[PDB]
This record gives sequence, C-alpha cells and structure tokens, in this order.
Amino acid sequence: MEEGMNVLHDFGIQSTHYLQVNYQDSQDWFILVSVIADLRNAFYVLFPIWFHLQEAVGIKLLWVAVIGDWLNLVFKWILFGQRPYWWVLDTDYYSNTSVPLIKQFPVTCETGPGSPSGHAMGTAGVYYVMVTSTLSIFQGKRFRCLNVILWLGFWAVQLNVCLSRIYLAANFPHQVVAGVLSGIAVAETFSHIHSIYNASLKKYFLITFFLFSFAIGFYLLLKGLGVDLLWTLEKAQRWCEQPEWVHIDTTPFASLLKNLGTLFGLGLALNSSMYRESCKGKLSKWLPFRLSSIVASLVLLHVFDSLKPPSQVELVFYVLSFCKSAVVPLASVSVIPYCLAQVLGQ
Ligand SMILES: O=P(O)(O)OC[C@H]1O[C@H](O)[C@H](O)[C@@H](O)[C@@H]1O
Repeated sequence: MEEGMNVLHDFGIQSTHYLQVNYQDSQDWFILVSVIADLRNAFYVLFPIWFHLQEAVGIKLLWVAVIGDWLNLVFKWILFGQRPYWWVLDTDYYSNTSVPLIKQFPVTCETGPGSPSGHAMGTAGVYYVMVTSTLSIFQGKRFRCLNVILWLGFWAVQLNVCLSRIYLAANFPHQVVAGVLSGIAVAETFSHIHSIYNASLKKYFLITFFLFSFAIGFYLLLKGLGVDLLWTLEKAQRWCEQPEWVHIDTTPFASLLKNLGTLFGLGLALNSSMYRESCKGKLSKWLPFRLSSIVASLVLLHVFDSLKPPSQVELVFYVLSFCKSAVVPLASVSVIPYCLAQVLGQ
C-alpha cells in the first residue's frame, strides 16, 4: 500500500511545483480565490441575500452547508491523509535525488487531515443548490442559453477553486476531486429531502445533540483505543515556516462548534415568536421592505463579525464561537425584520 500512495503524493508534488514555477503572476488571484471561498461567506453573505427571496432556498442552503461540514470532518478523521506542505519535508522518499523546492504562503499552514478537500466540497454543495434553485425559479416565469451559462459558471468556479487549492499546496488533486464529487452528492441528497422545513424545536435540538455526541464519543472511543485522531496538530507545528501562520479557529473542534451553533440558531429563529408575526399590515410583501432588510442584515453582520472572541482558554473560545455562530441566523431572520417593521410600519 505504501508504494501506491507514494505515486499519488509524488504526482501532487510535481503538479504543485509546475504550477508554482511556471505561473508566478497568478499568486494574488489564487490567494483571493482561496479567501472568498470560505464557508463564512455562505452564512454572512449568501444566506441573508437568499433567505429574503424565496426563503425555501435559504433553509436548504444552510442545512446543506452544515451537514457538508459535519460529513467532511467525520470522513477527514477516518481517511487520514497528508497535505503537500509537511509531507515534502517529512518523507524519506526523496533520497538519492534532489528534493523539489516548494514555496509556502500565509494560507498554507492548515491544521487537519485533508483526504476530502473542504473548500471544494463546501463550494460545490452550496453553488449546486443555488444554481438548481435559480433554474427552477426562472423556468418559464431561450432557456437553453441560461442553462449553459449557469453550468459554465458553476464549473469555472469549481475549476478555479481546485487550481487554487493545488497551487497554494495544502491539498492533492485526488483530494479536491473527491471533495467536489462528495459535495455534489450531498447537494442532490438534500435536494430530494422535504422534512427540513417546518420542523419542531425538539427536532433541531435532538439533531444537533446527536451530531455532537456522535463526534465526541467517536473521538473518545478511538483515543482510548490507542490511536490519535488529532495527529495533524503536531505535524503542522513543526513544518510550518512561521509559527504565527497557524490559528485556533481552523482546529477541527472549532468548526464543529461553529456549525452546531448556527444550526441551533436557525432552529431558534424559525421557531421564535417574532418571526411568526413579522408582518403587521402591508409589510413583508413589498420590494423596498425586503431590500432594506437585506441591506441592513449585510451591514450589521459585517460590522458584528469584527468581534473576535478571546483565545486564552480553549473551552471559553469554543463556547463563545458557539454563541457567536448562533447569533447570525437568529439576528438575520428574527430581529432586523421586526425592528424594520416596528419602525416603518405606521
Ligand atoms: O479544503 P481544506 O484545505 O481541507 O480546508 C477546509 C477546512 O478549512 C478549515 O480548516 C476548517 O477546519 C473546515 O471547516 C474546512 O472544511
């Protein structure tokens, strides 16, 4: 088996070297592509925009994003998998030959296993939902041209994300291909599910509790058994160039809490009391109201994102991240429309 994964690793290293050497003027473009491809933008930009227009799309988008980031974590733990920025300096494969010279970037110090890519998986899962929903909405409200344009844009986005994750290292081509396929599969699976709407308040809590308990118990069971699931945190603390390039917000534990928090926040916002009576006469039916709601949500969420929880004790950071993630869907669905209604309603 060892002589089989080495071929894939060497192919990835050679591809990264070729991209980095023969394309040097596209560094900033690839960094920008890798920056605006974070899932943070799927909770702070896409969801507020898509919730106030055909609100059935926003709930599906949030559910797909959360379940995709839980499945990516769980399959990242078991599949293991290296990243082409510590493997180059740690392997003993490049003996009898010169080791290739690879370059690191302020974003190439990721902590975590990388067998399914997570940027590609999330981007595919979200943009497939968006494109399919738009095609369904504008279906004969010349369609072939729109179909071709939207699918071309989707595939261009996926290709650019793959090239970005390969150029800056931190991932192998088979990893990004697997991530794209898994994201598309998850998007389709939730495209054929109709129970995520009008769910009770007990359902959301039971679901998030089951996910958290499964993750924590699985980790504890393997840790007691003898294996170490958190092994990439030690290999990223030696081979990263600058010790300031690693952050705690990219620790497998942080993402899980940040996803459970936003799921619970969406549940609370949907099953609250202000949402059920947001309209008070003539409201929630006019374009100015919804456009102003979108603008206010975007501006206030962008301002509120600046509040960085203190990172001195890990438990405090985890709980504050949970609460801060829970705030955004609750404050974007229940509070801003209520304030706008009570101000410009009479
Ligand atoms: O695609 P990757 O390079 O593995 O990055 C994807 C991962 O980035 C962060 O570190 C988070 O832990 C995850 O929420 C995300 O899935």
